[PDB]
Amino acid sequence: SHMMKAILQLILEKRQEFEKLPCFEFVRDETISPEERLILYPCIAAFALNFRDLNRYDYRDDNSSDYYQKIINIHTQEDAKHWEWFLNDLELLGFDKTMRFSEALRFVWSDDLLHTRRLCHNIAVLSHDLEPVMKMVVIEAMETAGLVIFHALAKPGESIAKATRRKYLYVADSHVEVETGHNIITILEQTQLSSEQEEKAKEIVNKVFQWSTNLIGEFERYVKAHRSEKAQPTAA
Amino acid sequence: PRGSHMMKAILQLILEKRQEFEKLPCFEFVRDETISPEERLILYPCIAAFALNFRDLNRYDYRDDNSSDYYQKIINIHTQEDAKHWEWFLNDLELLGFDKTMRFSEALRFVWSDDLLHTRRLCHNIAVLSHDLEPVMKMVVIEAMETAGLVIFHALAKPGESIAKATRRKYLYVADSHVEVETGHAVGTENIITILEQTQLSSEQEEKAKEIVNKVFQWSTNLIGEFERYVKAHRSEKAQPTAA
Ligand SMILES: N[C@@H](Cc1c[nH]c2c(Br)cc(Br)cc12)C(=O)O
Ligand SMILES: N[C@@H](Cc1c[nH]c2c(Br)cc(Br)cc12)C(=O)O
Ligand SMILES: [Fe+3]
Ligand SMILES: [Fe+3]
Ligand SMILES: [Fe+3]
Ligand SMILES: [Fe+3]
Ligand SMILES: [Fe+3]
Repeated sequence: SHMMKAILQLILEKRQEFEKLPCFEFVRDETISPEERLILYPCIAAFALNFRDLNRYDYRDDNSSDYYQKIINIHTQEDAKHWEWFLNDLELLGFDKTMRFSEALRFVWSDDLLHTRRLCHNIAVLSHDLEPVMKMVVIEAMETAGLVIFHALAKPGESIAKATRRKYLYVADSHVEVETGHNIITILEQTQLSSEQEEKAKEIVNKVFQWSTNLIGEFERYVKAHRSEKAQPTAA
Repeated sequence: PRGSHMMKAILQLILEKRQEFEKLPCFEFVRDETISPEERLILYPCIAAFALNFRDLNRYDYRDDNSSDYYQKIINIHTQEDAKHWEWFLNDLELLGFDKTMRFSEALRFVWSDDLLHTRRLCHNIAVLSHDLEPVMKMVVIEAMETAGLVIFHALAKPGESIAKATRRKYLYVADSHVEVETGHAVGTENIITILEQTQLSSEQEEKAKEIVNKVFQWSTNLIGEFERYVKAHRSEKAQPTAA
């Protein structure tokens, strides 16, 4: 059992199962119009800005002298910028519609977006008392699940971007390329964990992908319940 | 000291923090009847970053319907009442003229504004603090949170009831009825403070209880500071209630 080969293999095993979820088969289906495949886009509003705060305030610790924490801090500086990309594509896709303040509040805190809204909350609770090397396991599992989601979402996104000649930033290949280079993974490959640390790392990987699966399930149920609320992008 | 005396100190510490919390300048502003009540409730939209997070805190973080600990069952009952008040907030939001029409992204940018950081993360910090606590320690979190909340809504009810009387409208969040519900407890349930009064704490429990009380009131103080800075930065965005 060399080093953290078992933990990294567990992440790869969870990733292959996560990739086969029915919501991703729907998003990758080029026989369906990309505007209908991005019906789930407004659901990300309950996550994208919570993810910003997760990287700003929960992962990050600008006062610590730990070298592993400083590498985490640099990693969070990049991920904390992507919320503006979400709001950019929100307007481009025609989902930045006008509404009452309370209607926006009821949408974000809707019971149908519970798992989406509480994903970053659960991650922060899990990672509050972890040592920096254990925080990296949380981040690495989170980055792996996110790359799966945006590798699929970029397919209808780039189709709309090309057809409308607009520059998309969130559901786009440029977002995927930044996430692909997400070094934390090099430290994990060279880190030896104790028996207690390895058991905790397995729990981390299981919880992250279980919570991510719950979020994807909410995305699929939203598409079924809002099958007519397709994206409405404009051409340039 | 004695286990009953170590707990007595914690409950006295909550009262000591409450007396200091009551003297914050934001509360002197809200209680000043020489200032228009519409201007004293300028801070009301700031509560949008808290009220619905507080609902989820009571729904999912405090509550645990699978445990057989009777203290946990009393916590669950207590959270069922507090988890209903978010609808009162949205009720008064519309009455005060703060439920304005806007872009979806503009509502998102408001809730996650950096000027509402401490307001938005208060329930988050409470949930992180209360995740691994035993039920009796969770009651200390709840009791401190309820004490700080009562201070805030005792003050907010003064301009709220003035507007309710002048406009003949039924307010539910910034109203005396909200304060009375928080002061009273559910029928047939045992008071949380009474259970705490009869609880003997260990030396380790007293150390955690002091940290809990200090953190809850410090985070509440940070939220109030954001409310005061918001009023100064948005002095013209007064409430606009309508009459009957
Ligand atoms: N690239 C994502 C980060 C991310 C990381 N993990 C994610 C999961 Br699981 C679901 C969703 Br929706 C997003 C993510 C972002 O910038 O918001
Ligand atoms: N009675 C409040 C609960 C509450 C409890 N503690 C609070 C603090 Br500290 C700040 C604010 Br704003 C609200 C609260 C409510 O129903 O939302
Ligand atoms: Fe990203
Ligand atoms: Fe990333
Ligand atoms: Fe309340
Ligand atoms: Fe209460
Ligand atoms: Fe109470």
